[PDB]
Amino acid sequence: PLGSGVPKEIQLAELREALLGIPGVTGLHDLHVWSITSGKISLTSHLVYDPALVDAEALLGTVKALLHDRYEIEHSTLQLETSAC
Amino acid sequence: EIQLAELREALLGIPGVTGLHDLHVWSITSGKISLTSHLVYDPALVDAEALLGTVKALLHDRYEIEHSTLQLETSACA
Ligand SMILES: [Zn+2]
Ligand SMILES: [Zn+2]
Ligand SMILES: [Zn+2]
Ligand SMILES: [Zn+2]
Ligand SMILES: [Zn+2]
Repeated sequence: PLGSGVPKEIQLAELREALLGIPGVTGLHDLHVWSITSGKISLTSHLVYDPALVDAEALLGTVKALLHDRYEIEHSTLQLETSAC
Repeated sequence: EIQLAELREALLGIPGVTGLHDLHVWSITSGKISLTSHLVYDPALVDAEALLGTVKALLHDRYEIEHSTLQLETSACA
């Protein structure tokens, strides 16, 4: 849903909602989405989660699946934390 | 570039796989690589769904193949 070419801020807005919509996720900041080559899209982000609701390793698996299966993102780096920076 | 001989060995090297035929590997000009194949397996040794998962992982993680169609069968085609 980010399409070919430079991702728009309104497509990133929908990507933010998708990540914030995952059970256990409380927060989201320092989102980076860019294209290195034609087609390939990379993502880095900080994710704030409730450790009482979801396990870190489990949440990481759920986010990787969403980013890969929906957005076709192979190359991602996600910092999971219990409180925002 | 993919070595098909080495790809065949990799698939035949998976525990439970007894046979391999009708292998198709081709590239569209965007670079994306597709694969179709018939895979003969021993149902006493491995579960179909489990084997399918193992083959998809190999094709994705080693060969960067997203687009694949694999026919799992307990005996080879005539
Ligand atoms: Zn940043
Ligand atoms: Zn992939
Ligand atoms: Zn942070
Ligand atoms: Zn054929
Ligand atoms: Zn066959």
